[PDB]
This record gives sequence, C-alpha cells and structure tokens, in this order.
Amino acid sequence: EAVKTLDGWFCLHDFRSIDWAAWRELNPGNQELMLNELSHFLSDMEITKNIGEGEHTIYSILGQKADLVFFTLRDSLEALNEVENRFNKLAIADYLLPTYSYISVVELSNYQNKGVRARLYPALPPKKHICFYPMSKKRDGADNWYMLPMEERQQLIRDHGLIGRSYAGKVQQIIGGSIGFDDYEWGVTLFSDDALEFKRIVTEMRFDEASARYAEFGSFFIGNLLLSEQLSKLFTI
Amino acid sequence: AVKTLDGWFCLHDFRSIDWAAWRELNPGNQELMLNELSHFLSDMEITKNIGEGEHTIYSILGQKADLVFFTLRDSLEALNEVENRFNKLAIADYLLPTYSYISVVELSNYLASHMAGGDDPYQNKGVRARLYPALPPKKHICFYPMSKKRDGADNWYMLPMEERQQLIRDHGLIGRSYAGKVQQIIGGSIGFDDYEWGVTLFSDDALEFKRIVTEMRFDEASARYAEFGSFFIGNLLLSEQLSKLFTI
Amino acid sequence: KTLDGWFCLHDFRSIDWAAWRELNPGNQELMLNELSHFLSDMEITKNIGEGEHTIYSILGQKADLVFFTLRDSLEALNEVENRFNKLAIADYLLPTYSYISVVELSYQNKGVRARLYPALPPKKHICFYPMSKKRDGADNWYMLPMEERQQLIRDHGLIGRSYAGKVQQIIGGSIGFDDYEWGVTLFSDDALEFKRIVTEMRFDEASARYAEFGSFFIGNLLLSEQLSKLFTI
Amino acid sequence: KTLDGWFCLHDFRSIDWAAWRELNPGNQELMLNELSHFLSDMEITKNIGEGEHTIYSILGQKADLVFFTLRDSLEALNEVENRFNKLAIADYLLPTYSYISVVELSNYYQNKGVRARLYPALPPKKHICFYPMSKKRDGADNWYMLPMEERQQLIRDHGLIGRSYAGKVQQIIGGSIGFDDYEWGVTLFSDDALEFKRIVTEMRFDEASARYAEFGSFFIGNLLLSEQLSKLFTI
Amino acid sequence: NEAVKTLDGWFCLHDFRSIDWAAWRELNPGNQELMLNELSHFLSDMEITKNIGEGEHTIYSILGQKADLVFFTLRDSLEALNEVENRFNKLAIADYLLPTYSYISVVELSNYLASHMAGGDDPYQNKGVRARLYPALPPKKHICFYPMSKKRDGADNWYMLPMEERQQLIRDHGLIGRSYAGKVQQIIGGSIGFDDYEWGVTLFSDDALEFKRIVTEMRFDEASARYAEFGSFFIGNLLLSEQLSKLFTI
Ligand code: FEC
Ligand code: FEC
Ligand code: FEC
Ligand code: FEC
Ligand code: FEC
Ligand code: NA
Ligand code: NA
Ligand code: NA
Ligand code: NA
Ligand code: NA
Repeated sequence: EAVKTLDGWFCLHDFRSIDWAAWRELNPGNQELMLNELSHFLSDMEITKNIGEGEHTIYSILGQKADLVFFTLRDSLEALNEVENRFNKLAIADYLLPTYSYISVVELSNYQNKGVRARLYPALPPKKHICFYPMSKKRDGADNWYMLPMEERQQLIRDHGLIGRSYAGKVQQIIGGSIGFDDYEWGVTLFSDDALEFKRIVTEMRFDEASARYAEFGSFFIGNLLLSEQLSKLFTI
Repeated sequence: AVKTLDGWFCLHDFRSIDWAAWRELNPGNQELMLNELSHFLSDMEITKNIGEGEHTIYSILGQKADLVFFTLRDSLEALNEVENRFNKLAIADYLLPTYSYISVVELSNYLASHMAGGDDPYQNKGVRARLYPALPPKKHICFYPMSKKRDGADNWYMLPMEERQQLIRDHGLIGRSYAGKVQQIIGGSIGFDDYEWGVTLFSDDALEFKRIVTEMRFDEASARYAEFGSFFIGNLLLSEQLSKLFTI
Repeated sequence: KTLDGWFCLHDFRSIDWAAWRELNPGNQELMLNELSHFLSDMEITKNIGEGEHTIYSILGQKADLVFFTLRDSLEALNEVENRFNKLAIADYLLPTYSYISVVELSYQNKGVRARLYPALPPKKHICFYPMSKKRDGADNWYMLPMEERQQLIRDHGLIGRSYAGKVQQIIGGSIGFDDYEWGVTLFSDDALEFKRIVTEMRFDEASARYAEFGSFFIGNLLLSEQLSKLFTI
Repeated sequence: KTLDGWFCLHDFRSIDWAAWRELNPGNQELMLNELSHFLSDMEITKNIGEGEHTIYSILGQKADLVFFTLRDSLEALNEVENRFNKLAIADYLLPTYSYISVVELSNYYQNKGVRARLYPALPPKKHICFYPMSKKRDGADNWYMLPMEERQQLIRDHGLIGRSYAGKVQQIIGGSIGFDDYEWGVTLFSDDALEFKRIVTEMRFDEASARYAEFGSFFIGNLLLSEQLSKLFTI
Repeated sequence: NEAVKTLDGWFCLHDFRSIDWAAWRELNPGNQELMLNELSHFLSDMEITKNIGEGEHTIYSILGQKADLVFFTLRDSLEALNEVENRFNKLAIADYLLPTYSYISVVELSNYLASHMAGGDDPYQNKGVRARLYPALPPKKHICFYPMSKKRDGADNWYMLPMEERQQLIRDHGLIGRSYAGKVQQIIGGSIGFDDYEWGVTLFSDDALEFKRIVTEMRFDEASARYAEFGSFFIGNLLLSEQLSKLFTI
C-alpha cells in the first residue's frame, strides 16, 4: 500500500529575525568584525557547493516571521548538524534570533540516472523569490489519504502532477520529505522570478482533489534573493 | 479554479510600544527619534505621490497592538526595503512586533470587473483603481485574515465553479448594501501568508464593522465556509495623533 | 439586529513583583499616588454618565488585576488605554490578555439605556469569558433558520431569569472587534453562582450544541483599600 | 447540581536556578526563612480547619514545584496567592501553569462523610497527579445533550472503576465551570505512581471517558516535606 | 471495553535543551572549563548508575531549532529521576542549557500480544521480558523521538473498539515493525497519567532514513492511518564525550 521513496540531500531551512535593537547598540567596528566572520563562513560553504558536496542559499523574508532564511543542503545529518552548530557559534548569530526551522530530505516518490541525481542533489536556481511551507496529508474522517487504495492515490497524484508541469519554466520546486524528521510530512520550497506565480500555482493546486480534500498546510514564508551586496545592505544601519 | 488579477503587495505591520523603555529616554532623544520617523514617513508620502504605493497608520485597541503600519508597494522588493528601513529606525527598537500579514490586492474572476474581450483589464482605469487602491482617511480600520474551509461536507475547494460563483454573488450583494458605509480591501495571500485572504475594512462608524461582518456570517458563503483569524480594530492616526501618542 | 451601547475594554494585567520590589517605598508611593489620580479621573467620567469602570483582583496566574472600562466611543476607550500605559506604575503591570466589545441588546427608553449603558454593580466577584457560536458540520448556528434560533435563545433566557438577584450579566458583542463573537461578564456576591448558571446553561441546547468558549477569569472586587494592600510589599 | 466545598489553587512554578545561584548563601537563607514563616502560617490555617495545602516536586520541564492550596473563600485563596507572590523568594519561582476549582460532589452538609469529602484532608502520599478535563460537545459525541438517565448510567460505570482503586488512589475532583478553562481539575494521590497510569488507562476504555473526555496537560510529582524542600534549593 | 494491561519498567525523561551561545561566549575559557569539568563529573555519576544496572542514559545533538541536545535518562523510580533532573539543573553549565521541551514516560509492554509463555511464571523474572522493560540503550548513530496518542474522534475512536479489534490492529502494526529488525530499535514509553500524550516513541538507527521508512510504512497501516495523533518529531546524532567538547568549543 505504502509509498516508497528515493532520498537525497538532507535539508535545513533556518529562519532568523535580526535583533535590531541589540545590533544597533554594537559599535560599528564590532559589526564589521562579525560580518567579516560571517563572510568567511559563507565562503567556506561556497567551497562545499563548488565541489558538489552540498548547496545553500539565503533569502530575505517579508513580514515579522523572519528577516532571513538560510537554506542549507548536505549529504548527511552529521554534516548538516555541523553547519548548524558552527553557524550558531558565529558572533553574529547572537543577533540572529531563531524563529522557525525545518528539517527534511529531498524526496522522489515512486507514484545514477543523471535525471534523478539532478532531482536528488538539486542545484539551487538563483531566482528572485522563494516560497516555503510545510504540509501533511489529512487523516480526518472520510478525508483520509492514508486509508485510500494505492490506485486511487496514484490517480490523485497524477492529476496533481499535470498542474505542476504546466508551471515548468515559471516555478522550480524542491520537495523535502519529513516523516520521521519534523512536524509535518513534507517541506515545500518554490523558486520563481515572479512571486505571483507562487500564488497562482498554490491556488490552482488547492482546487485539485489531492490538495482540496487531503492537504494540511503550515505557515508560509516568502522572500527575496540575498547575494552579498544585499546582505551587507541588510545589516547596515 | 479561481483566476485573479493582482495589484499592490501589502504589509500590515502591527506594533506594541515599549512604554517602559521609551520612558527611560530623555525628551531630547525622544524628539530626535520622532524626527527620524517623520522623515521616514515623508519619504513614504513621496512614493505615494508618484503612484508607486500607499500607506496609512491606525492606533489599535487592546493589548494585541498599539499601532498598525499598513503599507502597499508595487513589488516585493520594494515592500521588503520599506520593512527593513523601518526596523532600522531608532524608534523601531521601541515598537515591538506583535503580528504581521503579507498579501496582494486581489480581484477574482467569479464576477466580471470589465467588459469581456481582448482588451486587457490592467489598462482599464476602473480596474486599476481597485488593484492599486487609494486609502480613504476613514476614522476606523478593521483587519482580519480568513480562509475557506476544507472540512468534510463543508469544502469550498471541492465545489464546482458555478456553485462558488453563486455563493460569492450572494456575498457581494450584502457587501454592496454597505456602499458609502464600509470600504473593503481584499488581499489574497495563498502562497504568501498563513491564511488565504487578509481583509481590511474602513469606516467612519466602527459599528458598521460589526454590522457587515455579522450580516455576512448568516450568508452561506461565510456561515458554512469561513475560517477566521484574529480581528484588529483601530483609529486613524495622523501626525497630530502621533506625537501626542508618544508624549509620556 | 442588535442595539449597541458603550464600547468595552477588559484589560488583564500581571504585576511584576520582582521589579516592583526593587523600588524604594517613596517611589512606590509616588507611583500609587499617580494611579489614584488616574482612577479618580475615571470616577469623574462615571459620575457624569460618560462611562464606567471597575477593578477586580484575578485568581491564578492568568492575571493579578482586570481593569474593566466602558466608554461612549472607540476614540475615548483608546485614549484611556494609552493614558493608562503612560502611568509610571503601568511599567509594572504586564499585559496578559485583553478583550474589546460593545454592549449589545437584541434608545430614548430608560430600561434600554440601563442595559446599553450599564451601571457596574459593586458585587464581590466577577467572571469573564468570551465565546462564539459554532459553525461545525451539523452544529452550525449561522445556518439555522430564524425561527429555530429564536426558540433556542428564548430557552436560554428563562434560565437567566431564574438567576435574578444572584447573577448580573453584561453581554458585549465583538464580531468585527475581537477574536470571539461575545464577551460575557458576570457579577455576583457568591462565586458559586457563576458555576451554577454556566453549568445550567451548558445543558441547554443553545450552549450544549453551539457554544465555543474561551478562557475563564474569576476575581474579587478591589476598592481603594484593597488596592493599597495589594501593592504593599 | 453539586455540593461545593473548598476553593482550590494549583500553582505550578519553575525555579530560576541561574538567578538563585547569583545570591550569596546568607541572602538565600533569609529568603528561605521567610518562606518558612509563610508555610508555618499556612499550617495554622490547616490546623484550625480553615483550609489545606501541600507541595510536590514536579517531573520534567513544566514545573519544579506545585503548591496546592485549599481555602474556604475565593478571598482567602486570593490573599494566599498575593502574599506568596510578594515573598522575596517568589521572584525565583516563575509561574508556568495554574488552575482554579472548587471541591465538587455531584448528585449523579451536616453529614460527617460529606464534610470529609468537601473539605478534604490531603493524604501524605508519595506521589501526585494533576490534570484538567472537560466533557466533549462534538457532533454525535455530546455529553451535554445526553438525557439525564444515560448520563447517570455512564457516571455509574465510571464510579465502579474508581471504587476498585480504593486504598490505591485517592482522588479530589474540583469543579471549574465558571472558574477556569476546563470543566474539572482532577487531583490523584498514590504511593505507587503506576496506579495513576492504571486508573487513567482503565477509565479511558470506559465509555464515559472514551467517548466524552477531553484532557489537558498532565503533571506528576513527589511529596516535598521540609527535609526535601531545603535540599531542593541547595545548590 | 476490556482495557489494555501493561508491564512497566524504567521511568524515563527526555530532556531537550537549547544552548545559550550568547551567554556562553561571554565566559572566559577558564570558567567554561570548570563548568565542563563539573558536567563530566555529573555524567560519570550517570555512568556509574548505568554500570550497576539501576538506570541508563544517552545524549544526542538535535537538528534544527527545537533543541541543540537531548538528555534521555532512565531510572527505576520517579524519585531517582526527579533527583537526576534537579542535580542537572543545579550544574553551573545548566544555566546555559535552556529548556525547550521534555517528556515523562515509563517503558511499557502491553498485553495485546504475548511477551512470554502463559505458564504461571512471574513475567518480571523472565530475562527476555526484563531486557525490554529495562532496556540497554544501543549506541546507534541517530535517534528519533515523538509522542503520540490514539484518536477518540467520531467513527475513529480507538478506545471504543473491542479488545479483539485493537489486538488485530496492533498485530498488523507489529508485523511492520518486525520487518525493521536490525535496522530500527524502538523503545515505547507509556505516558497515560504522566504526560500530555499517551506514549513517547524513541527510535534508534544507524541510518536516519530508516526512521522515515518505518514511520511512513506504519502510516499506511490502519492502526496509525486511522487512529494515530502525533506530536512533534525530534531527530539527532549520537554525542559522546569527544563530540560534547567540540560542541561547546567556540
Ligand atoms: C507547489 C507544489 C506542491 C505543494 C502544494 C500542495 O500540495 O497544494 C506539491 C506537492 C507535492 C506533494 C505533497 C507530493 C508528494 C505526495 C505523496 O508522495 O503522497 C508531490 C509529488 C509530486 N509532485 Fe508536486 N508534490 N509538483 C510541483 C509542485 C508542487 N508539488 C511541480 C511544479 C511539479 C512538476 C515539476 C516536476 O515534476 O519536476 C510537481 C510534480 C510532482 C510529481 C511528478 C508528477 C508527474 O511526473 O506527473 C510528484 C511525484
Ligand atoms: C467584510 C468582508 C469580508 C470578510 C468577512 C466575511 O467574509 O465573513 C469579505 C470577504 C471576502 C473574501 C474572503 C473574498 C474572496 C473569496 C474568494 O475569492 O474565494 C471576497 C471577495 C469579494 N468581495 Fe468581499 N470578499 N466584499 C465586502 C466586504 C467583505 N468581503 C464588501 C463591503 C463588498 C462590496 C463592494 C462594493 O461596494 O461594491 C465585497 C465584495 C466582494 C467582491 C465583489 C463581488 C461582487 O462584485 O458582487 C469579491 C470578489
Ligand atoms: C451567563 C450568560 C451567557 C454566556 C454563556 C453561554 O451562553 O453559555 C449568556 C449568553 C448570551 C449570548 C451569547 C447571547 C446572544 C446570542 C445571539 O445573539 O446569538 C445572549 C442573549 C441574551 N441573553 Fe444571555 N446571552 N442572559 C443571561 C446570562 C448569560 N447569557 C442572563 C442571566 C439573562 C437573564 C435576563 C435578565 O434578567 O437580564 C440572559 C438573557 C438574555 C437575553 C434576554 C432577551 C433580551 O435581551 O431582551 C438575550 C437576547
Ligand atoms: C481519576 C478520575 C477521574 C478523571 C479521568 C477521566 O475522567 O478519565 C474522574 C472523573 C470524574 C468526573 C469528571 C466526574 C464528574 C463528571 C460529571 O459530574 O459530569 C466524576 C464524578 C464522580 N467520580 Fe470520578 N469523576 N472517581 C474516581 C476517580 C476519577 N474520577 C474514583 C477513584 C472514584 C471512587 C469514588 C469514591 O471515592 O467513593 C470516583 C468516583 C466518582 C463518583 C462517585 C459517586 C458515587 O459514589 O456513586 C462521582 C460522582
Ligand atoms: C516507529 C514505531 C512507532 C510509532 C509510529 C507509528 O506510526 O506508530 C510505534 C508505535 C507504537 C505504539 C504507540 C504502541 C502502543 C499501542 C497501544 O498499546 O495502543 C506500540 C506497541 C507495539 N509496537 Fe510499535 N507501538 N513497534 C515498532 C516501532 C514503532 N511502534 C517496531 C520496530 C516494532 C517491532 C519490534 C520487534 O519485533 O523487535 C514494534 C512492535 C510493537 C509491539 C509488539 C511487541 C510488544 O508486544 O510490545 C507493540 C505492542
Ligand atoms: Na521580515
Ligand atoms: Na492597543
Ligand atoms: Na492572580
Ligand atoms: Na520539573
Ligand atoms: Na539543533
């Protein structure tokens, strides 16, 4: 009955809110020293990316939920844990308050193939916007995904796939499975150069039976790509 | 599935004033920080006057917040830049974040907003007035988010289009009967925030908020399918109300 | 269809004893003096008929105090709240919950005016909770026909009548104003009457099937003397 | 309809060890002495029959301690709470949960057995269990829409289970409709903590709870007398 | 109708902590060392209790913001468990270990299936049963913890089911778990009366993806598909003394 999956990089979505009042009290010398240390940390992460042992990206997040997200991908939970712990021990991380996080593993569902590695070990596209949200499938009375027969689930997933293929080109998706790893069953990351495409695809999916009847959603997070010019501007008072 | 036209990107930024910290400042430094905020708001007025956005400030009743800063911009980048520049104001250390909402001004296709044809609606001046709304200086504001239910037999997203259209039509008739008393901005937020719409109402009589929201609750579109978040009510704040508000 | 009266704020506060204790007694006295001035101001608004207010001490950790204020506009209620938060002593009164509503009755008449603009009875105890009516499957209040709801409300009213002289109720409507649909304030000189009336109503179909309840807060009347004792540390 | 006895406060606290640790031992001793005089005053009220109180240490992070106090009026209970909060040591006792209720006897005052139940002596049992609960009002599972006779039968079967734990678990049922966020506060006392798991599991398979019970958080702990109270606070 | 009966072993604490890096960074290295020395002394005391057979314990570093560390401790009484918790909180270093979540439970073996022959024997004298009630913790690379309860929701009400139907549902769930022998080791802690859910579930594995595999497969089995209500999930990596010293080095 059960889905069987292929699993790739382990993923951390780390959402932080900047403690502006504390940061403002820091002398501008201390601020520069802490950003220099962060900049070294990010150069090391870029090395890991260039040799193909992981990926990462940073977006600034709208609204009060976060000021930024660090999305990091590694080939083991141990390497992910070490990134996280080294990040938290940066001086600047004392000013980066934790507001939400998500742990997942890039997932390919069965519903060395170079076309599989590309999905399992995704290079992150440098699109202007990111959207993240977690979700689960419902187990609620007669709307119970996990009691459906495989044939009916397969039909529902087929229809859902047709919609997303029509957004190829506009929206790039990474689906992280998180059963056993976090509080929902998937973490969904979307990338696009037009944020309205996130609204468009997620709305269209909500009227397809697989989501209309069976999706349960967490919080949504949207943001804008942060390279270094925007990162340094971000922190300048 | 519903199709939408989409206009300005919206931030409702709710803040609570840290009176105890503010009180610790001497009035000289308080004035300096208020001057910096006025300069900030003067810049926001320029953006408004060149047609690139809108903004307004209301004082909020109860402990949920003291103020809301409602800001509208033509891109997420611009909205993000306002937000970040605002948090970096000196006075913002005394404005504690208590809630926020991200949405985009939305016109659905459940009813027609213009004569059908190849003529594209973004060039229709009536449509543009709705997508890029002028904010009216009404005495009061009401904000809340909402979603449509997907709950057993009450599942909005499993209804056929013609049934959703009828439900929306009937909802619209009620709202139309509050013309001249309540003005509404509907921000779509599927993909952007935790509910599916952020609803902003404006009126000179706060009791019209209770009236319309109650009346709609007995209409099937809301009675059967609405799920509501928290409600925020407040009073218009111009400069007079603002420096007054911060005089301790 | 409802008639609407005073706008209401229930403002729950927990006292920051650790910080209060750090103040020398002279500064404590100055802050209490300021608070008494503010409260005498509130009493003046009451005595000219432009509002009401009362203060109860709250049991349990949810709060130490509730300030229940009623005013004739949202602007006036906002000004009171803001002037309150600017008192020096308010820095020691940490906000733990609040509720916004308007007195509701479903205008020249004196018995109506007595309901819409209620005098607050000096009863020993208070009980506050918000509630809404369910929209949940077959238990959907707002999908009922008019005449079915009228019958359900009728029966709930008979119960209330039997508590005349035991419990006095103020019902604030809050659709459009806060997170639930009504704020319910009860006053009695016997706190057990709160339990009795609210239990009795819970077996009546209007509440048994359709009520959704928030948190409950219960308290004891604070006059000037009990206020000074409260803060003596 | 019910009979109602003492008003009850369950007051859960976590100790601020970092701040307590900053105090020199003489000041720590002065604050504990003040708490000792407060508890000896509480013992006078207990000895005269005007209330009761006990203290248990609580397992896990929800609390370090529970102060469970019973008084014959809401005013007396409020006065205990406020005096407690104004103890110097209370700055180090952070409030993490509380519950207000009244000892309850349903019909599903001069009698000596009735009075022993309304105004209960707290047994010095090794362990305590506290949890609040309400009866469901959810579609076909609606306790408050049941006919009186069906409810009487469901309570009867529930009481049969409780009777079989006589001598193992002692229970205090506090009504809280009108007073706190659930409908009852349930306090269990036993010398064997597994009896809590046994009685609560067995009740959960009895229809009255299987269909109709809605539970809040559960707290368990160990009796703290004077001996153990001093060691709790010794760093 | 017929309630489950259980055998119950060690009382358990799952104690999740987040490290207050900002505060820890402000200590000079000499004082950090003293605090880590004291912690090592407390852990060697834990080890002594393990090595005389009166309890167990283990430490994992947790991924994500929910915690940096979990301390999982097992003891033969609630008093001993409470004493360990209180001594831990009074360590100097514990000021830097902020509480983010905890769970209290007791190692549970129910009677849905047999764990030993019904020949009249004391199950607590059966060494196989004892190995389960007083489990030695395996030094597997990864841990997974989550609490869960069984639904009492309309037509999906576990506690209204007949014994023989619950037994069938448990039986089928067990066959799935049996298929993960050698890949996932489970400890089931019962928590009815002790904490906010009905069980705490701890999984150990050298491959974290086996957690995802077993929990996903059980979620398509009726016992969980229809009746499970889950709390939060925590996953982590084994921490021995060496990884502990690295964790706290800035
Ligand atoms: C966005 C978004 C969501 C979450 C929102 C919602 O669920 O409402 C979303 C949700 C899910 C979820 C769960 C699953 C897994 C469900 C399960 O395993 O039971 C899940 C699984 C699949 N998705 Fe999915 N998605 N999705 C896209 C975007 C979104 N998708 C785009 C775009 C494409 C197309 C691009 C591509 O395939 O490379 C796409 C295609 C697939 C295919 C391939 C189908 C096919 O080949 O026909 C599978 C399998
Ligand atoms: C207030 C309020 C709420 C939220 C509370 C509740 O819905 O219970 C409220 C909620 C919503 C929600 C969601 C939606 C989007 C639903 C969807 O796209 O599924 C949503 C969408 C629409 N509303 Fe709405 N509303 N609303 C008014 C006030 C409120 N409205 C007033 C006033 C007018 C009248 C404007 C006028 O004067 O011409 C009005 C009209 C419309 C129209 C135009 C319909 C038509 O043309 O007939 C659309 C589309
Ligand atoms: C207590 C309590 C609650 C909340 C708990 C619950 O509803 O379970 C409570 C709740 C409500 C709620 C909502 C409503 C409005 C519901 C709606 O409009 O849909 C609501 C409305 C009414 N109540 Fe109510 N109550 N209530 C009393 C106490 C409580 N009442 C007592 C006492 C009296 C006795 C009357 C008196 O002597 O003054 C009494 C009477 C009325 C009347 C009488 C008709 C009239 O206003 O002309 C109306 C209408
Ligand atoms: C434990 C526990 C709970 C909460 C957990 C759950 O509900 O699953 C629990 C829950 C409740 C609740 C509510 C009520 C009231 C519900 C209502 O009035 O609607 C409630 C009410 C009663 N209980 Fe109850 N209980 N309970 C015991 C333990 C527990 N009890 C033990 C032990 C005895 C043994 C009695 C004795 O000491 O003489 C016992 C007996 C009674 C009687 C006895 C009446 C009679 O003598 O015929 C009444 C009435
Ligand atoms: C993983 C996981 C979960 C939680 C996730 C979920 O969806 O359930 C999980 C959840 C639970 C829960 C509650 C219960 C208690 C059910 C109840 O008493 O209502 C519960 C109870 C049992 N489990 Fe369970 N599990 N489980 C395994 C893994 C998981 N298990 C593995 C592996 C094995 C295989 C062991 C082996 O053969 O070596 C295994 C077997 C059993 C047996 C059979 C042995 C016995 O009599 O104790 C019982 C009973
Ligand atoms: Na932000
Ligand atoms: Na306010
Ligand atoms: Na209190
Ligand atoms: Na504890
Ligand atoms: Na972590």
